[PDB]
Amino acid sequence: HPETLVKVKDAEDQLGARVGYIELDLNSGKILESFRPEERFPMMSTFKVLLCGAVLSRVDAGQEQLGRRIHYSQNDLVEYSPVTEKHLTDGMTVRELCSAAITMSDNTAANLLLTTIGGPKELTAFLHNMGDHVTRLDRWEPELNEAIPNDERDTTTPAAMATTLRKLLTGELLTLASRQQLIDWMEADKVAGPLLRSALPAGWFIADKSGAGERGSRGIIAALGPDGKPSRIVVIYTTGSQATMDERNRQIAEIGASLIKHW
Ligand SMILES: *[B]([O])([O])[C][N]C(=O)/C(=N\OC([C])([C])C([O])=O)C1=[C]SC([N])=N1
Ligand SMILES: [K+]
Ligand SMILES: [K+]
Ligand SMILES: [K+]
Ligand SMILES: [K+]
Repeated sequence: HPETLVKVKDAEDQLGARVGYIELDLNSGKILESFRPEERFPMMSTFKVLLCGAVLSRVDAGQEQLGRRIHYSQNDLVEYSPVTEKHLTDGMTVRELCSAAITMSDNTAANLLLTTIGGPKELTAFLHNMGDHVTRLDRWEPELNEAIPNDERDTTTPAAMATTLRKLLTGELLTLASRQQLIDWMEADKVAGPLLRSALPAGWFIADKSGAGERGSRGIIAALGPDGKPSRIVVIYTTGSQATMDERNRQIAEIGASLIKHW
């Protein structure tokens, strides 16, 4: 609704930085509303959903097992590893690592998972091969969050990300049981509460993944809808703001309040 765009563009004004926004119909793929939808933004941790998509694609292909155990150690740990730092002695399974990566945004979990598929370059190849000729991962944690102005490394566009998320969650790309496991990880959350979830009515479904990086970068990808069933995808990104985390969070939550009101 154009009234939601009143709020999106106000966010860009208030944050002093670009905002990108997409609302898509999940079933049809229709673009319901957008703003800077084909401009690049840093993915930040929103890539972790894509990553676990690529992992699940390998599982489906008999190239990976969700129960396979990976052993790691102190030196592997990178900044912000709230789950993996607890499991050095006895390791974690691939499903446990995707759970940690998506539900907690654990950064070491993401690196461990990235290693399984061949690194960033292979995530990019996976994306290209599913018809996303835009999104690219180039680096590992921590550097992929650096959000350098004009850098295309580690970026997506709102439109590409929304399209790709629709494919992963609902297309023949993954088997049913696996696309369900991807959305189930996304339904769990300990870190995106201040974002769309804070605006979500009782009884509604959401499956999401947030991101935060350098230079004010912040974002979220989500599938949401009423009565326990998702029916739209929303993607919001911003980069370049000098605002506080709370200020960026609130702008995203206010975009969410608006898109709910005008649903
Ligand atoms: B992902 O974008 O969710 C991973 N995020 C990070 O590594 C960053 N922040 O994460 C915490 C520590 C949870 C936070 O307080 O937002 C991060 C990377 S670079 C930067 N300035 N913040
Ligand atoms: K429109
Ligand atoms: K170990
Ligand atoms: K221990
Ligand atoms: K989530």
